[PDB]
Amino acid sequence: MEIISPIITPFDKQGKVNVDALKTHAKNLLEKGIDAIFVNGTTGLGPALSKDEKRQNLNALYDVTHKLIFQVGSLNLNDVMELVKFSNEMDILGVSSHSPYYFPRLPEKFLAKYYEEIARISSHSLYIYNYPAATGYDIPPSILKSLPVKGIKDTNQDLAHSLEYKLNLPGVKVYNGSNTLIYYSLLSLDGVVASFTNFIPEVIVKQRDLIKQGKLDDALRLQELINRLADILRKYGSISAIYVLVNEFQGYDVGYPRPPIFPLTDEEALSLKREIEPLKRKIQELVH
Amino acid sequence: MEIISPIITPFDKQGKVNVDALKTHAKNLLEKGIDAIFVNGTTGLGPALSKDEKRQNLNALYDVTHKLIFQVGSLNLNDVMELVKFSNEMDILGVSSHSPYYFPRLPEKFLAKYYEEIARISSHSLYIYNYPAATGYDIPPSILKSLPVKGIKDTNQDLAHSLEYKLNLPGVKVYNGSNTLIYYSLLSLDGVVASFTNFIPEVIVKQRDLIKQGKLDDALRLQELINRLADILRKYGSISAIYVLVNEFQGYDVGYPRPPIFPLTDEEALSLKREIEPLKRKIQELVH
Amino acid sequence: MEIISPIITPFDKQGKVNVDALKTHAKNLLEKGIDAIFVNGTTGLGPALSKDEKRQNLNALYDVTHKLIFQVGSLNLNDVMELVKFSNEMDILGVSSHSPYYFPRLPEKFLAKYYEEIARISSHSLYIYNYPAATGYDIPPSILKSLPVKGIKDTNQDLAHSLEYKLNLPGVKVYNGSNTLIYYSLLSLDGVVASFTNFIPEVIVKQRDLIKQGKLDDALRLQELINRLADILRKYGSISAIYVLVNEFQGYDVGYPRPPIFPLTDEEALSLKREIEPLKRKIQELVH
Amino acid sequence: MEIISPIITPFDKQGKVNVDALKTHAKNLLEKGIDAIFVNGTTGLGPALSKDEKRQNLNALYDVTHKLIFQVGSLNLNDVMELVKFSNEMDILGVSSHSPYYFPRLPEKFLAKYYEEIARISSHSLYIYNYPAATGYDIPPSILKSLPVKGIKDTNQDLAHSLEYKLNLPGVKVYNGSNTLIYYSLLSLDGVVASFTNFIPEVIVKQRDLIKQGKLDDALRLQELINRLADILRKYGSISAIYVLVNEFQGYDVGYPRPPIFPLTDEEALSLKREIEPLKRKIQELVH
Ligand SMILES: [Mg+2]
Ligand SMILES: [Mg+2]
Repeated sequence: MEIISPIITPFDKQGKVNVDALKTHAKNLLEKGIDAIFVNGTTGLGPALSKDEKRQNLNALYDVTHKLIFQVGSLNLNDVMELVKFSNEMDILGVSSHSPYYFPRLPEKFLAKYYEEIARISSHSLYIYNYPAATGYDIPPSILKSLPVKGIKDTNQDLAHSLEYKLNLPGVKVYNGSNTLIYYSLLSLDGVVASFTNFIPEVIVKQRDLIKQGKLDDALRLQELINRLADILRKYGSISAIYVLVNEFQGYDVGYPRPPIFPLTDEEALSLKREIEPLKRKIQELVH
Repeated sequence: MEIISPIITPFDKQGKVNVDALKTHAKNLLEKGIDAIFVNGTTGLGPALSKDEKRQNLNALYDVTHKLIFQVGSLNLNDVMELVKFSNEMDILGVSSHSPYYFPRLPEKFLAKYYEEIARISSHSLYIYNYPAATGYDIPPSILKSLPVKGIKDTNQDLAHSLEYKLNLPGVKVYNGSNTLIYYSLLSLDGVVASFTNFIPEVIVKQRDLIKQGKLDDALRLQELINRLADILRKYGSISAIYVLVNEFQGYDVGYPRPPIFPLTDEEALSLKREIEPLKRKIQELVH
Repeated sequence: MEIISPIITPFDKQGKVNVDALKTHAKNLLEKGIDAIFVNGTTGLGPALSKDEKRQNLNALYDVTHKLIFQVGSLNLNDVMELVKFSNEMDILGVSSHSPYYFPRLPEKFLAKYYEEIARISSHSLYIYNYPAATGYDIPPSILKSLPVKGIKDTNQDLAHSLEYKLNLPGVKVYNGSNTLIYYSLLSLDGVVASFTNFIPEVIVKQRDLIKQGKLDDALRLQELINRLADILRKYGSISAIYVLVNEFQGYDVGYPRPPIFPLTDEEALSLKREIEPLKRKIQELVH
Repeated sequence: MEIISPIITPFDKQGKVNVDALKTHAKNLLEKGIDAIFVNGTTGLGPALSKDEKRQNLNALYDVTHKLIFQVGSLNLNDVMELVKFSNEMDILGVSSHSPYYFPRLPEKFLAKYYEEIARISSHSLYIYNYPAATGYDIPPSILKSLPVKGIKDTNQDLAHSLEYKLNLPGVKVYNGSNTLIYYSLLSLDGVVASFTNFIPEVIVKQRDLIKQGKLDDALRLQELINRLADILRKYGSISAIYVLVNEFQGYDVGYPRPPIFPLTDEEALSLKREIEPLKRKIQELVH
């Protein structure tokens, strides 16, 4: 069971990426048991990052670790290919992309052709990122059987959906991307890519270790606390809340998200910290 | 009753915008009776265009006409503001943006703050572009009541939703963005922003003229044909099919869309042309 | 253009149908221009009515008028067939049914077989009632082309959907069932089946007469008022509000709906009447 | 961990319930390790059953066991209350209902008042049946906090939604109603109400026993097979297919479903049996 972190991209107040904070953050996550870093994913504001910002994120993280999966998706296949060619010359775990997005009603063959082009040029293992609620498309096994897929990150609240890949794609590693299903993924799939690893990494690593010891009740209790947090964060914007919580739980500044993913105001951040306080104590009591 | 065209962005085989073809195309549309041009819209591949590409489209079109609505949306508010400051220097119809997109579950206040920032800096009338099927969000009238909105392009199959803006926002011009509801829009709203104006402009202009003469049956008859076209185009990818039809119907080359919006292959194009031929005859018979 | 009323079913406080009020209500609607009555439809609580209640509704109304379309749907085809055989012996306009409901994931052939059985035994014209938001199924033309369909009531906010039937089913009468699209239906389809005819029949008949005279602006203004009413009624329960409004606008008691379609409390009914007052005056000013 | 069966209602060729087959079937299920029976559920054709039919199913089953959850829902609260008063006289596990259905856009208070009325008159523990895909409504925990709820059957593919009830309603027993999530439910909730218990009860009982022994891999392996079955059944109509499989797997005839839930033709049945045969072998090999 692997615990992969879709790392956040720290920005300063002017909306410029702070690579020092990114490296400090990554080192800490890795020291605490995180198995790999998914760069430029949804939590990392991937689609909001320019071609060069995606590249600079990889370069910065490449000075810290080799355990990197590079997400390269954009709405111009020329730019995507430029990022694949760039990453070919580096020693990373894999290259990834979510499907074409924004435009509705694109024929399925477009999705297929998109991935075939990435597969044709990449010299790295291919990780399909399936996120229907975000892109508007569900990549079906029909298209995946044709491609050299190594792993799939499936963001879907229906575990049966993630499990269907495991069955139809022999040998492919499947990871579910929801924080609210970690316990179930750790008992049925190859791991998880969970946004919450950004601020409670020790908690998620503890879940896997408890499950490895056969202590499921304990792992389920941690999951219940996680699901309560997730429920509180919705009203503030889950990604935006994460920045405040990393500082709260981990003790270092990771800056702010970049608008339209607006940062929490001072009041919102103070309000958030009050709501989560009881969950904090209870989590630190079970994980120390 | 205004007939607005979301003009396509001509690209060459390498994916570079061809601004000469953009000008030739826009000029023909105006001569055929199109009243204004929505620049960098969905049909124009807006979200897939870089900041610079969006700017050059506006510069190019400005030479042809000033009846331009400048769509500037992106997932980095700083780039949006940069385009707004740039357009403040020019004499145009207005500035527009669709809502933030991709990221699901963003709080409503985020959408409000995004539009507030455009308004704060813009010296042009604001045109709100609502396309829930694409962005994942519906901009309710409640958010628009505080902004200096002059126009709303509403791409929604429910005409009552478009009429709702009319009712709740006095003095605001509302245009529906669906090709399949043109007839109804010309009988209730302030106009239409229909992608089919790119290849059958004279048909849509003829519908308005027939309606103004009281010949609704004839206009409705033209709508039936338009809706049959829409069904055929879906299979090929509507935007991609438009590039092929512009050449067919108008006589000049507007190039290709840019992948992930894949161009039709020569086989596909020839297949499309045969399939729409009977409809093309019925069209060119009712619209001399 | 026909104006069909999906008549409400009056109940007393004990949940028993009051046929005298039903007849009084029907006479008034017919005197005011309503062209036909759709019995046991959604507004008439069809699926909540027992086999015998559906039969008694038809018998009672049959003492008032011959212009009746009899909706007979239930989750036991034996009961549906018993109602079709019963109605065969009476002189009415047609027999109707919405699709199988409740159970999700039923194969399309089930819908087909359901209607084929009704078509096999009925000696009356068949009216398909398509209401996807209620049944969970959209009956596609594929199945309708095989059946002897005379008319279709399409409840869908997408007029292009209702218009698609007109085009694919030559000779079939198509009526849209939304109060918020009446104006558009009266300008493109064969009529409407609108719940609001229960309390503002003169208003809807006036819309058609105005459109018949070419006075579209006037007909659109009436539509704007209708859409404002619809928006106010949602919070109370549209069907439940109708009972109170029939009494308000028409001057006779039609009783109450039957739980789970709960009646408005005294306070709710008083609150409703206050909200609609301005719309009343403005409607009675334009229709007297 | 409770394994509950939503028992099918056996009908003869004419559509009359066969209570002898209902008893034979229930007895076999108990002997194979099923713990309780959910009577008149979706799989039991609840909504399609008349008030009297729902009552006779309970009377019949009562002779076999008292571990009965009596589903009483209908679109006439008076009939619901009549069934509740009747069941108050009997010694059963509890009384249940799914929410009001068909009618869309009912206010939330209507759903609350419906359940309040059942609670006011019932002398048995209340089991809330949540099936949004069928009824069109999701019963939130907020409505349940005031009622004396003892159990919740949640048919939802999102396990976090089922876990949410656990977290927000202390002391309430929660069971997930999906065949494709059985494994996960047996590792986190209080049990399952799975329709496949009708034909592969020993498989589901074996999953629980394997889990209790710590053999998760074996239980997960059985889930894969179950999920492959679910895919095959969809095409034929899941409920209808179950009647054919009960005879196949268990050796006695449980008749036919009742139209609109059409029985499989002899050709369809023979086609189903061939398609599931390979899976049946893998099943009967891991479950001696
Ligand atoms: Mg370096
Ligand atoms: Mg009589």
